[PDB]
Amino acid sequence: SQSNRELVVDFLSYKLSQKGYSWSQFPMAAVKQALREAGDEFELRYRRAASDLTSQLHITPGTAYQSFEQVVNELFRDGVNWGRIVAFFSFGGALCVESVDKEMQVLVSRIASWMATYLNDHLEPWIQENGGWDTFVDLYG
Repeated sequence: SQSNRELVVDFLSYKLSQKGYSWSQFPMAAVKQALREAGDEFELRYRRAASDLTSQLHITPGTAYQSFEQVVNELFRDGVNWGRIVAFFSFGGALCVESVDKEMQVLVSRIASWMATYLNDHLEPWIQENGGWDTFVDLYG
């Protein structure tokens, strides 16, 4: 999915805009907006993270996909559900914001790619089995 890709960029742009940073490096609309409020709702409710997750990752430009993958896997240690996909997306957002705080802005489009790879590979199967983003919208939107 180029579609999945678009979700990722839209989510991460939203978070970057929201938190006072640039987003320059860059039904659908209903999915997008539902995911936008879902992360906000998950971040307010938690403040839990990222945790030793971003902690666990300490991203640099020498970081490769596989390390990202290894960390994000801890989220899905009990398999997938809608909440953990919310957290996966909020996770990506936090990692973009840290990247920019460390003056590592190049990473932002990289992190976006990883997220889209990880999504399309490990998450799309479960998502498709449980009703697609339609259901995500029935439950969140």
